[PDB]
Amino acid sequence: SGFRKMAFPSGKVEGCMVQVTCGTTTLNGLWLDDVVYCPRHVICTSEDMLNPNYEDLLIRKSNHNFLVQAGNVQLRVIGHSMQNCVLKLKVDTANPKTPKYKFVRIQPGQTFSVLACYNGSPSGVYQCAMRPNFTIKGSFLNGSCGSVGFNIDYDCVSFCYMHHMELPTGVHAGTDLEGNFYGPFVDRQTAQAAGTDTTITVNVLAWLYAAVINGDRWFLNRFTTTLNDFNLVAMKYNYEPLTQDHVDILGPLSAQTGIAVLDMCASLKELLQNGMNGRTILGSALLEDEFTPFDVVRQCSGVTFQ
Amino acid sequence: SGFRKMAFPSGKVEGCMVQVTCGTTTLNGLWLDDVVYCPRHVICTSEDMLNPNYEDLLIRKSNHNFLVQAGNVQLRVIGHSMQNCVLKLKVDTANPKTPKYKFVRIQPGQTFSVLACYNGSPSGVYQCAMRPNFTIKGSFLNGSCGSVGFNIDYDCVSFCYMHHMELPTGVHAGTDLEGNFYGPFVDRQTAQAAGTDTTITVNVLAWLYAAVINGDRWFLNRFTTTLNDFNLVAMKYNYEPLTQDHVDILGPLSAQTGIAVLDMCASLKELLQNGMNGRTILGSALLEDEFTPFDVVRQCSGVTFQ
Ligand SMILES: *C(=N)[C@H](C[C@@H]1CCNC1=O)NC(=O)[C@H](CC1CCCCC1)NC(=O)[C@@H](NC(=O)OCc1ccccc1)[C@@H](C)OC(C)(C)C
Ligand SMILES: *C(=N)[C@H](C[C@@H]1CCNC1=O)NC(=O)[C@H](CC1CCCCC1)NC(=O)[C@@H](NC(=O)OCc1ccccc1)[C@@H](C)OC(C)(C)C
Repeated sequence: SGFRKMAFPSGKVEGCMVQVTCGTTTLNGLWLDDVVYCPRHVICTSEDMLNPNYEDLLIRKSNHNFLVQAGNVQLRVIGHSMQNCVLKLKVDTANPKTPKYKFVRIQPGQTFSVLACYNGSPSGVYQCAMRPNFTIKGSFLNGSCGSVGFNIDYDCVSFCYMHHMELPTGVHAGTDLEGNFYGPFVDRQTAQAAGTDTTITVNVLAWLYAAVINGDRWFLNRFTTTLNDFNLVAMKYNYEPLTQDHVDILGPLSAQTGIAVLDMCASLKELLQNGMNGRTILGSALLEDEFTPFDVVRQCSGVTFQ
Repeated sequence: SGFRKMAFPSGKVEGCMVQVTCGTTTLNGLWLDDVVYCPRHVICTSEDMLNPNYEDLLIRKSNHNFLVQAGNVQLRVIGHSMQNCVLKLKVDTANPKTPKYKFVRIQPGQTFSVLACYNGSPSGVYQCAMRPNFTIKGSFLNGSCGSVGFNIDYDCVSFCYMHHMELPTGVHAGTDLEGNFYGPFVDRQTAQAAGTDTTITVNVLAWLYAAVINGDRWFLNRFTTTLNDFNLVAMKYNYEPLTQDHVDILGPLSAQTGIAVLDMCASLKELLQNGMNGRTILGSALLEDEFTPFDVVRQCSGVTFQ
């Protein structure tokens, strides 16, 4: 028993991190087979950031302008290309530590582990969710760009996030590994802001199921609710609407605990209406929304990875 | 910016995990050089657990009774010995992925990352503290024994914890890597209980410094307090006493923020007296005590590891 913010083991990704240096800018890159992926604003200078035209900027670069360091080893760039907001540097050496991997673009609400890096060197790993406003509440300092977010399924690494920028409220924006930003953000230093966020309802419900699996039942009640009446209360508290698809996904957790999904909804409704009244759930005094139904089942049942 | 429960990258430890099978019992072991470390209750059977005499039990075992699996590879045991509550299986092959490492026994209050494993396969990584009552609030299911807790300093892995048992309140007990339990617990299935826990004062203060580094100042006040008067209020709220050593350790964080340690204490005093009044600190509605002063500096300044 117990329940923790659990990240995936990071070793398969650690063996892919490298340093990419161009001009006066150093950041991280991801080395898979003979290609190194990194944010295209590495080719920007301190005066290009305002409204850069990356196509102009890139046609002006030579291969030898890109300095790629993998440990104590320099890789030579033999080609480059831009795909949306990511730069792809072809190098003459295939990374022998390349895991099995996919690139996937995730939906708001899904979670992933972030391996935070500086100068191609991993610093720490933590669990994140893509927020409904397509930011992530990360932990990132200067030089962290090019750090990736990821999931693992058995032996396959599904990369879903590369870090690009911090927004004025201290939250973070980035792209999938094909260079498409999550959300309306763009990689130029112009006024942008996160947009109003909401709480991921389906995830709060899964975490309440986790609490029941772990012995916390104080928040349950005998009541039930309809989906309509639940969603009417959720809107008032700035919660994402719950759909029938969400209900269906919460099926396995419902059947294992014996608490119908709509009954757990009735319970969350009273938690929103009455607060927690100085009590905690799974060590939290807040309703936690960064565990998906899959995260709960994974941790409360013990799925491993090779 | 941002602040997260950050674990160390786990790859150096992933390459050391193996499966150890003896009779009807499977658990995890730690393979460093030509030795595999694992909990000695692997040699117990379902009827030995009540009051086992491990010396009796072990002299009755042969090397070929221990089945050690490293991936798709069986290792042959060529010797065994018991050191306190850990079993050391000498195998004929040195682990080529052995990182630089130390074994260290930590003090209550120190934090570490846990790589949770089943059947020698890593499942997830998360950050823990050793609680003042020498338990850890882990996340552990059947088969998780032999999972280790660890810190990393540049390139060196300091192993500090191996998992052995869960206690009736759902918290966890284990040993250092030389087999000495943290706390008064023993590895026999007899009535044991955690003992009264306290909040790690020095860590709460460090986390309040983290919040100031990240832009939260709403909890500060103009007041100050003496150490004596602070400790008188801490005892009342079941907080560990703060010593001058603690004050000294909080020096760097004091100097970087410009908030004297005793002023931050005055702030924590009013937080304990008045609660947080529906506000949050670093996304938490509770006073968080599982970050050390070192954790804060590491994450708010970006220390990496090779
Ligand atoms: C990458 N290594 C770096 C990571 C940042 C640094 C601190 N935390 C992080 O996550 N990324 C940047 O520093 C990045 C440089 C790029 C961004 C794209 C365009 C080319 C330069 N800059 C930022 O993240 C800045 N954010 C930003 O410009 O957002 C748009 C904006 C501009 C003006 C006013 C409001 C919003 C950060 C560093 O700047 C602030 C917002 C002050 C943190
Ligand atoms: C290892 N793989 C396993 C990990 C546990 C399982 C669930 N979560 C975990 O962390 N360890 C055990 O299952 C372990 C077996 C050993 C323990 C030492 C002696 C030889 C057998 N057992 C336990 O962790 C049990 N705890 C326990 O016995 O504590 C002492 C006790 C005994 C009776 C009454 C109160 C306290 C667990 C599995 O049992 C309970 C407490 C019911 C969870």
